[PDB]
Amino acid sequence: MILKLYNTRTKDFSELTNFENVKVYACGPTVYNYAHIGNFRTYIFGDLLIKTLRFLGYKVNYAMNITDIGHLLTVYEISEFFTEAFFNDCRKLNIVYPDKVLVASKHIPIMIEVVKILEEKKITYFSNGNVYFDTSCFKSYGEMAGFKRNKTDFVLWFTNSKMKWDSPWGFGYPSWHLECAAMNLEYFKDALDIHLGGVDHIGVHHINEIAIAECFLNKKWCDVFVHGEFLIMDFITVKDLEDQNFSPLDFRYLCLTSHYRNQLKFSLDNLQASKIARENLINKLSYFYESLDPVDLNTLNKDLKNFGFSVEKEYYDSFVEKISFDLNVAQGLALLWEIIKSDNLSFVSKLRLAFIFDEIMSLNLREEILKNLQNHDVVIDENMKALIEERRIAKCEKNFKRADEIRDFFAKKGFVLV
Ligand SMILES: Nc1ncnc2c1ncn2[C@@H]1O[C@H](COP(=O)(O)O)[C@@H](O)[C@H]1O
Ligand SMILES: [Zn+2]
Repeated sequence: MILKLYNTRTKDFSELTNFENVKVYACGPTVYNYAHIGNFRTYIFGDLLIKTLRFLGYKVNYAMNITDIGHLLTVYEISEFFTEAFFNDCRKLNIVYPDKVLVASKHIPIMIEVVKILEEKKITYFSNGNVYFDTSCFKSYGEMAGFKRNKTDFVLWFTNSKMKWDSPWGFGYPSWHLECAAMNLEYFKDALDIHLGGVDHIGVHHINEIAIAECFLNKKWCDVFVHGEFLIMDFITVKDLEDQNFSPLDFRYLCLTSHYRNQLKFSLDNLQASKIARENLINKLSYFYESLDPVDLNTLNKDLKNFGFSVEKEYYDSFVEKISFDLNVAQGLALLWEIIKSDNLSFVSKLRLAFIFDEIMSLNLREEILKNLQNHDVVIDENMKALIEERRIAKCEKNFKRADEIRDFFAKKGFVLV
């Protein structure tokens, strides 16, 4: 199945036919303070996307920059501290770690080498202490969106008389536009496939990257640009959300029930609905899982997408169809709830689909079911009294394999045997 996504460059869905090696760049955070949940809506978006490509069978190499420069103790200690915390918040929200993290301060050579090239193509100029890119040397500029020579000219390199680097234009630092563009060009070379960000990058930052890269390359760069819509509040960090007694994954759930091209109206009340819906999901799945016999239970340890019933495959394909049309994970979730409540599926089938959909949803369902069950009370009914005999016998016949298999059945339901 081919992923179809909404491409801002062309205002229609682009088809993604190249399964062998798709390259994805996402603008990363500023690292001068904790990121807020608005930033994480967008990172959950990148996550949903890479996870969907992978789920659909694409091999993805995904890169993210970290801007650790000087917004517009050691500056490095600070940005190092808020770098670890960002990725710590990421782990709390089950956001896949990029395959490559490109740190602006570690890639100044390529940035300088891209300016050198642009200057030799007569595209640049120096004014008021800065090297500017001259956008009129470039008829196409900004078609994706709609002391300077032109309003929309942009800085490439900042200089000053007194974090700083030497250059052919003097000591200075790059603009954020040149960091994103140059780093892509070094890491992915002439060949980005999908470039992500928030909608606010449409009208300045992304078109600026494009200008840099396509003038450098002297050709088409990066066919697909995908943008996520804003999270709107009446800004909040994850700590704030933990401190008000929410769980990170509650915000995750909330991000899941809304397509990436919609604005998300955030509130405590909608976060609360998400917390309850996520809580019921886990409780319902826990009842299903508690109720299993050894043969059904072993089946979920195994190859999940090896379906035992056509009706599972049906729901799997209905799922694929949904996510493959433009990252519609919200309809995926909707589908899981149809599945949970369904009377044409056994308990074991519902869990299989849960565990498969969770490869995208990333709610820790498996491990949330084990935690939920470890908190109910012990009730030894007959079917349990008998596995123990089966076990006490097997441990006497000295068939420790069977004994350990029984043991490992109780453990997966949260029981220990002493
Ligand atoms: N309220 C918001 N909702 C969704 N994404 C946002 C919001 N604010 C910032 N972003 C995105 O978060 C990423 C980094 O944000 P910043 O570090 O503030 O530049 C960018 O991709 C932004 O477009
Ligand atoms: Zn960027």
